[PDB]
Amino acid sequence: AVLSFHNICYRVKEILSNINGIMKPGLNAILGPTGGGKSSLLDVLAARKDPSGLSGDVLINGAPRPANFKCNSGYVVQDDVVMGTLTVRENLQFSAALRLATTMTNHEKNERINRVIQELGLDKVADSKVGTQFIRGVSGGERKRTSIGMELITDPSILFLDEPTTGLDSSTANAVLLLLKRMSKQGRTIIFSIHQPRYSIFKLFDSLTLLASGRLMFHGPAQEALGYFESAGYHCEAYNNPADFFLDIINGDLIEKLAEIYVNSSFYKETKAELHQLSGYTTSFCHQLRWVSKRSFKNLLGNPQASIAQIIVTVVLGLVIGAIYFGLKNDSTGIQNRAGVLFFLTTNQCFSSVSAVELFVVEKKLFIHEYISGYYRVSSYFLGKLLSDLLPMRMLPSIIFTCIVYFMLGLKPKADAFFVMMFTLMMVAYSASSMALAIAAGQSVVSVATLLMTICFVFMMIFSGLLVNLTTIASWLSWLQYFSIPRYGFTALQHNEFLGQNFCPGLNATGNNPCNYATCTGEEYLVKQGIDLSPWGLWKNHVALACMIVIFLTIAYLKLLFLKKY
Amino acid sequence: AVLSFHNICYRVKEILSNINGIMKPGLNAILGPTGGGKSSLLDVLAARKDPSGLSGDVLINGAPRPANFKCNSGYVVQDDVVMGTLTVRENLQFSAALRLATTMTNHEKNERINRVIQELGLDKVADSKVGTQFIRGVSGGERKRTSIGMELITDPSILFLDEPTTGLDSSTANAVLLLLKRMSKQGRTIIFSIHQPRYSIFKLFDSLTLLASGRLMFHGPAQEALGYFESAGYHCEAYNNPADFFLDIINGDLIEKLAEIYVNSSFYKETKAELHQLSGYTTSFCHQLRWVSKRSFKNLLGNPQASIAQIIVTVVLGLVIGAIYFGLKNDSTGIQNRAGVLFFLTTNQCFSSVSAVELFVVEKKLFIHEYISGYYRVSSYFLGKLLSDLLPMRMLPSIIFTCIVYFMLGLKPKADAFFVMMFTLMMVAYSASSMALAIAAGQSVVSVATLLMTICFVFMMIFSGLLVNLTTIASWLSWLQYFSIPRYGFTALQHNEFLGQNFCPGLNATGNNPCNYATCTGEEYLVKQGIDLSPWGLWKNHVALACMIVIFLTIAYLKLLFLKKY
Ligand SMILES: CCc1c2c(nc3ccc(O)cc13)-c1cc3c(c(=O)n1C2)COC(=O)[C@]3(O)CC
Ligand SMILES: CC(C)CCC[C@@H](C)[C@H]1CC[C@H]2[C@@H]3CC=C4C[C@@H](O)CC[C@]4(C)[C@H]3CC[C@]12C
Ligand SMILES: CC(C)CCC[C@@H](C)[C@H]1CC[C@H]2[C@@H]3CC=C4C[C@@H](O)CC[C@]4(C)[C@H]3CC[C@]12C
Repeated sequence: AVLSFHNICYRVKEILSNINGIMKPGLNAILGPTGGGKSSLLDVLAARKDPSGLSGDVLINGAPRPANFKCNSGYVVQDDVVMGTLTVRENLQFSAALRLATTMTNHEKNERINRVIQELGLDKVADSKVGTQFIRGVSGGERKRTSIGMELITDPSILFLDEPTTGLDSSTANAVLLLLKRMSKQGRTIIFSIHQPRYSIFKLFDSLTLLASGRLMFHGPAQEALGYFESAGYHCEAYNNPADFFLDIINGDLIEKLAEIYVNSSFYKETKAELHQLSGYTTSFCHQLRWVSKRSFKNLLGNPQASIAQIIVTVVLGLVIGAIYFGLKNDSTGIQNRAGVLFFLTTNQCFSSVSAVELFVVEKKLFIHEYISGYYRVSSYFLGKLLSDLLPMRMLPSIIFTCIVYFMLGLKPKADAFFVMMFTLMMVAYSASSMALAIAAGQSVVSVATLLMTICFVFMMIFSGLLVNLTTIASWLSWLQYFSIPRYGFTALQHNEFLGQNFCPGLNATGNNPCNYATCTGEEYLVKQGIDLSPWGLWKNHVALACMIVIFLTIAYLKLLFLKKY
Repeated sequence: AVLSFHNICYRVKEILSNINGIMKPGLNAILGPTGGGKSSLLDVLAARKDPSGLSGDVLINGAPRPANFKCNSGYVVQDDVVMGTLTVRENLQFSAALRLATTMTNHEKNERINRVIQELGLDKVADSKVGTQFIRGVSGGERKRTSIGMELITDPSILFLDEPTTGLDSSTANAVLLLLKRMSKQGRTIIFSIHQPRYSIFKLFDSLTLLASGRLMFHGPAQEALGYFESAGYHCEAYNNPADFFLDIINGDLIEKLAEIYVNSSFYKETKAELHQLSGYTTSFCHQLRWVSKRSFKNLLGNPQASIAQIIVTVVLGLVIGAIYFGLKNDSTGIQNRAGVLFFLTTNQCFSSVSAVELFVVEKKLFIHEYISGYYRVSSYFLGKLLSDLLPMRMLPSIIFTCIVYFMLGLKPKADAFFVMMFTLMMVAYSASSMALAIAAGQSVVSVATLLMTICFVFMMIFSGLLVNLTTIASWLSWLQYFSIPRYGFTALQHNEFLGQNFCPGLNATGNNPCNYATCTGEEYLVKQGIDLSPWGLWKNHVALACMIVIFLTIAYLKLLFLKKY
């Protein structure tokens, strides 16, 4: 299975102008600087770029590239897109779990996992965690092998590598490059964009194609490259590295004048003659939903440095709130006291979900690469992570909260009120996380995602039934009370709270009482806040919060789905 | 003026083990990998490392290095430590302004600024801004020249360069390296740690010293380097770069076995013979305070992208608060309304000073390099930046705040109360910025500095006279009300606010009124909050905030002063 390409015109400014040539089923390479069209060529030959600006055709052994070309052809990304806090065994099981289980059994596909672990030579650390900047594990030289080995389980005919020696301890860099020479013995087409090979792997090159500023310099084998520029006009004598002299022509010891000599060279004309003669999902839904939810859950308690950080600051917050309000009295200092704390617990939960923005952006390149390679549909990924790293995570600043705070105060001595308060505190937390997830899903940096959300949770903090008394502002702006998350929190936390008790000792003020502006009963206080006293009015917020969840989640589901993934 | 060095033993593990050798008043170089003792040698030869682990001696032309060796010897740092948003002219004026004005006039030192701009060749873009990742300006090839030219105004005998070709568009890299060859024609000792020269500047090397894993490989001139390893055992034939073959011996095509041949080589023995024969502030305070305050002030409105961002979100916040509370009534819904907003304005100002942590950490390497080179004392830098980027910056979320909010509510229709509220809102803002400055000065990353401070401004948010009613909690924890910034805000903002008005229409409740729990008068409300009613009790917070400022600023002044600056 060979690749070939003819007259590629690519506009965003034409970035890939006049590229054409063939490959060989061996070890191909893309050379040149990073400023040129070197990296942009390999993306278009791997169908990574969009076909909008594409004009030329890529012919694999004469046939055009089919729709599932990206399903069968692995593309190793430049950075470590391996999961850092996972075992290398189950790291390799994951990519095997979504591309292959349509027909074959589990114990049928187990053998090719054990096959690719030995031809990679990765049985040595096969039961170790990979390692990241947070936690250690397997060394960085074998992190690239895990990226390469991950894309070998489904059967490849072409294999791509995006800059495979970017900072790989060059004494260790050669071993993986010999392995690709060892991988090409089966017939794997290895097209990579290598960044400055010195001389060692430069003699083990089967074919090469050097580019500069969007212009083809030269295509040909490495044994034919040394005799080229000596017959072109710039000499490369002794103590002059070949792969670094070939870029010295565009340093200027002009930009197109070197590229013309290749047209009337004895390399390009016979590639045109062979170009002219060749010119004339897969896995079930519930199988996908399990496995991606298995990964992030294992990723969560594989690195429990930021998960248990939220638990401890919650348990210490609840004890501190419990130590502050250790027994709340029904005196005149009750209303300022119990509406104060029940304000605080919602707007904590609305604000402590600032750290829900790091859910789709710390693994965005883990999402774009795994979606476009064909692992799963988007709604499988999105439903997978929510019930794995938003549902069990944001369910315990809530049920851990009430049990440590409601018994240290004695808010309302019941069990339904203990069970409705526990319900709504996890309901705000699911909302304002998703609100923070809505305006942060499908972005690259967390920077403007935190600044935009935090200034949005201030206007929600104002309209919350505490700092305003919403009934008193004018109706041309009091419509903004509905566009606020913790108001639905604070109302629901108050409606189950002011129902039977009297903040008026020594007197009773039900219907016959003089001397108003008293606010003795809480039901008198609630109409000062204008809260309706119906039992519908309690659950009116929860459906309003539940419909706040759905519109915020599907706009996040839209934003990942309509993401420019090329 | 030549440098020499003998038997350097350096422990943190011995990192610089057995280094010795001489220099030449020309162009010296330090070679090897980044993993070795290459970068750590140049720091010790520039007196950048601490002399704690140092054992050997560095002899400059036989004399030991004096105390003000660092005053006369420039050290160019690896990254661009030039000020990005400043003009190249005034960028070069700055370093001239602090090292030279002790005797000579301003118009005497102006000539050497015009002298070093032409021998650098930087008159072409001399009136342009430098440029950063935020705003453009002079291209990145001439950013390194501005770092080099900055350390030339005071007269150098030795000049250091920390890795001067780290990503400098290698076609442009040669021009600055020829300039150092052109600079060495005067007699400037140029010792740099160059990272992988290919061949071009490798022939323009006067002396070189290659190191590996803390072991000296070889010291000598570049013309004597090519004949070394051919007479040592590993051959470097044609199409083999010399500077990359010299590191290939430690790749292994062992770690000390190559380093032994240098001991019985004809290079080291005659350097020992010459080593054995050589073996036997400045500127006023107020002149320093002006110039550093001129720099950051010019840096502030040189990049007014984040300065005017805070102004607009302030003016839009004040209009929104003004639109919400457009006329606050003296009904029963006054106390919840006016204590609500006056809670919000303090805890905004306490929280909106989260962005004061980026004051000593976005330019920390701009501080360590400029302190140790001898530009100023620390208290000059610390008093310089506060009245330039904390005092005029955090004075206008306050006086811009009251004028847009006090007239849209009519809080207390006076002019003293307008002038005490404007005073205290800038007093909280100066406090909680410095509180955020205290636990962030002298750190490298803003990450744990934001997480620690924001969870600290929650416990200050609770004990604030709103969510607690501080008089009702037990005295074993109510001592924590004093360790909270905006309580002093909220009390002082309330004491000038509840003094003459009555939230009790149709009745008067001064001393003769039945039907308690009424809170008609505000002075009755203040003793429900337990605020003392003395006019001392108003200003009691401001001195408590002013003494909060001093202890937080001098712990920041201590933290910069006792910083490990080696
Ligand atoms: C409810 C406690 C609470 C708050 C904030 N953050 C938290 C974070 C974690 C946590 O557990 C509890 C938090 C926060 C932030 C800000 C303001 C504010 O009132 N609060 C309150 C005012 O407005 C601002 O600009 C902003 O600084 C936004 C950055
Ligand atoms: C795109 C973003 C802003 C959508 C915001 C969602 C909010 C504004 C929408 C979604 C669901 C809606 C709520 C669902 C139904 C009810 C119950 C009714 O008795 C009061 C209005 C109320 C509470 C609606 C108010 C507006 C609402 C809360
Ligand atoms: C190291 C950090 C925690 C220091 C914190 C500064 C605070 C806690 C210190 C510094 C200055 C001190 C205040 C200065 C004087 C007064 C006025 C007095 O009538 C009440 C106590 C009060 C208000 C002090 C309380 C404690 C205080 C506020």
